[PDB]
Amino acid sequence: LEEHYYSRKTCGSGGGLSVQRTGYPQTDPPVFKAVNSFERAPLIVGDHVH
RNA sequence: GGGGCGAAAUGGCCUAGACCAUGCCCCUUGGCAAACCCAUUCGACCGGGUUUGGGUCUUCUGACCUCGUAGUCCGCGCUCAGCGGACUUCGACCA
Repeated sequence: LEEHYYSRKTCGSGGGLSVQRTGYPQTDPPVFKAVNSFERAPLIVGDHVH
């Protein structure tokens, strides 16, 4: 989205000011590809000293 | 100098008792372990002096290496290092 004021002026008669606000949806490349993973082994043995 | 004692050795007093005389108990603190210096056979030779000695970051409070001292639950499992590991405390040149 991007707004803009197409502010035009008339010929040699009057002299008024018009804002004329308008927007336009603007494209863009995709967002990052966040990655957060983790792999490990299961579980082995209960002994502690070894 | 500083204290202690009437015990403990005896003598006065000496049912008992508490004090006395000589009379006997301690302090004159102590130790650092390293590195370097002189004159010369122009080092061998004993003796002396200087820099360090738990240690840094803000050695201010307070923490970061290390340990020492204790009390408490503790694991009978979860974590890549692994592990046996947790929390709270006081001290840290040496007798």
